[PDB]
Amino acid sequence: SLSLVDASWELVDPTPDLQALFVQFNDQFFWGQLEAVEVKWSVRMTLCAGICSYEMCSIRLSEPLLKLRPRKDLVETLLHEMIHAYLFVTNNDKDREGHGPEFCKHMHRINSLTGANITVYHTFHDEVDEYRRHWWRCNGPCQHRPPYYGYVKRATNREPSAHDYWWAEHQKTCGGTYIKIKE
Ligand SMILES: [Zn+2]
Ligand SMILES: [Zn+2]
Repeated sequence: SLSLVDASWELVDPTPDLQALFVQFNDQFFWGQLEAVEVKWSVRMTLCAGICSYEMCSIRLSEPLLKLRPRKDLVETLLHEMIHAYLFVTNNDKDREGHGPEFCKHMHRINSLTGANITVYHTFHDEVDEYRRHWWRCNGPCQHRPPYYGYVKRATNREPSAHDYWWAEHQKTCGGTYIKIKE
């Protein structure tokens, strides 16, 4: 009934309709509460498959990473990001960890309803991600700025600094602090 899993789940969708999926999912899984959330494709984002940004809440999905993947990857990424958005909109985003019990409650619930496999972790380009595993996010306004949306992801444990050639502009236009979120 709310089941998402059929033969096509495993297959690429030539013509995904992101706005339609968002409207469907808001209705079917989030009690209509994500009406004011903006979801868009990003054509240059490659650092992440999906992100959120918070003022109003915005979701972006990577066209380069998702357009030719099976439709389960678009859907599971979108639902993952919508759970973050829901915790934001409902002022329930106070868990210490990125994906704490509150995230995981919705993940389990929607997986149960749909047969899907939303996860706390990413399920594609395993080797790229495995090595490029040190992640920071700026807690400043560049979070809304494409194509990085505040993220830095490195294969070594070296935090952003003045010896990055992109630093001066960042400090001048944004000025936020990079917070380490993954190792
Ligand atoms: Zn997440
Ligand atoms: Zn910044």
